[PDB]
Amino acid sequence: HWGYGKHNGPEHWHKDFPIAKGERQSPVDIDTHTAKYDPSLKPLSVSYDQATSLRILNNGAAFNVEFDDSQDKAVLKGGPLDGTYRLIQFHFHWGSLDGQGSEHTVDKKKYAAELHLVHWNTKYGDFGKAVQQPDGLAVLGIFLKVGSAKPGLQKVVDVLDSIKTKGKSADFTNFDPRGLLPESLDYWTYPGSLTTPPLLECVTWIVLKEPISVSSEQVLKFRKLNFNGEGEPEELMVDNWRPAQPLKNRQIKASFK
Ligand SMILES: [Zn+2]
Repeated sequence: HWGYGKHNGPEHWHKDFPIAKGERQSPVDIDTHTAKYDPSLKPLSVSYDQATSLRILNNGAAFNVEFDDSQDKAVLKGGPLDGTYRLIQFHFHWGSLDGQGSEHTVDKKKYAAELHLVHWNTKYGDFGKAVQQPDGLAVLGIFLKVGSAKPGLQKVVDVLDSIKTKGKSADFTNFDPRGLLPESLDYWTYPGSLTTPPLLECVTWIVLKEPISVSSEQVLKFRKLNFNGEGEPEELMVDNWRPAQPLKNRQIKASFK
């Protein structure tokens, strides 16, 4: 099955998922000089005050913090979006070393990690129907650099020991994702895809310009997770990022000058 090893990594995914070579694949390099300011773009509206986290799961590709999405509790609206998108989960991608780990890049710069807050368009009723639509998902991407600790991340870091291996989960209630946001909500946006199989071309990407800072110790703990299941040879969950894909016939728009 697909993964991030030498034998099953991103360069192999097209054999099972031919859309991997499609016209609107993610992630991409964000060339800052070519992204054009679009004065028609609105401020992003991030409404997470009533977010209800439930569980954290190691799915063998990353860890997901899952939310109750049975009602409009934590929603993303505005920005480039038409309509209301409900938060279902967040997860990260990260590297074996601080100099790599992000999926998007900025003028070819790789950050240490990248947070994806995944939201689905409520007009399609459920996540499964949403991923079949070109405007079905909105993913808020936030870069992580290593420096000062991010206090609002520590609760996530501290539970990781309990979900070391694929298939493990732990209760994870009352987590406030507002603690993972940077100060500014300035962003780039473009149409793209899921960055893991099935690689569906159903995502409006919104990537924040301002990275958050996390400490070396925080990200070191990410790197102690495992891709493997319990009792299997240990494969550290590191370098779980898909590299940048061709931009093709797309324009990246900036919300800021
Ligand atoms: Zn992701």
